[PDB]
Amino acid sequence: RPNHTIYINNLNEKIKKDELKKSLHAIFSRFGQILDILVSRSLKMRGQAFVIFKEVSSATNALRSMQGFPFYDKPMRIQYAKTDSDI
RNA sequence: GGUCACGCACAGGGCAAACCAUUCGAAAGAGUGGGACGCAAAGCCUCCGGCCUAAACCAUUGCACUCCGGUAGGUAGCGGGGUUAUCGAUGG
Ligand SMILES: [Mg+2]
Repeated sequence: RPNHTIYINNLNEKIKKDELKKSLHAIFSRFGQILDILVSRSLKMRGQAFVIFKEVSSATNALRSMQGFPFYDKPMRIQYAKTDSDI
């Protein structure tokens, strides 16, 4: 189950990539070092984001702490990524 | 001479990238003026394949790391194709 990456669901689709990545970084940087934040705004990737943590514990902390956080109108749904493939 | 090609020329010459100023545009970018990287169609057309932007509208609750909805705008100086044009090596 636990992954270096957390997967954020239910994000506001009307926010630009630039500002969304910027915000997501402000939200999640306080839980630990982030390797990258993946945001695409393609049909398949809309309203979703991948935050990749240096450490699994700091990924687990973010998920536990920030479930359903009011974020640009919508409550963030967070799960672990199903796979990692950061390599 | 005309036509379909072709570009090693010759003649007239033509266009104008980046960057800047300014205007329109949510943006990509486009218009105009200055400016030349280059260009034998770098004249013009978005029918086809790409690439870029993606605000609004419609749709989508979606697990990616190759990129990808519709729609709309852009690129004709990314390519194809269409159509029009100067000269004529001896040039085919
Ligand atoms: Mg950081």
